[PDB]
Amino acid sequence: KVFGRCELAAAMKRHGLDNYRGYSLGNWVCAAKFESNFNTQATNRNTDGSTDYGILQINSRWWCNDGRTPGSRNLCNIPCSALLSSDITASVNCAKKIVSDGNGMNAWVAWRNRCKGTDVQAWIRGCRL
Ligand SMILES: [K+]
Ligand SMILES: [K+]
Repeated sequence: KVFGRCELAAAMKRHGLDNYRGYSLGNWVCAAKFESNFNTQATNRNTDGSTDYGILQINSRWWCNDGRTPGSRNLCNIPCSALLSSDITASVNCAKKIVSDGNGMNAWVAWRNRCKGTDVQAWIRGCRL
């Protein structure tokens, strides 16, 4: 599913991400924008053999099981395919574990390089929330 901007903002807020670990809703929408362009079916293969899945491009080395990342863990206790669903619950609940791991939203390199320190509120401006 390709979410609209405000549509994704509303779904993220419903699932608890607004100010989660202190990160305002706009940070999460900005991160989803540059990780997946709001596409739940986004995937990206990495040189280490792991794959990034879904609207927040969550990585199989630590967070989900895809059966093809040797040595990896599954800390969110989900198949990576669950991160591709039109329903973002699994992605959001796993993202919460990720952002709680110690480095905050720096776990998303796209957030660090393209969202951090910017006017991220702009990503939810105009939205009925
Ligand atoms: K594996
Ligand atoms: K933090």
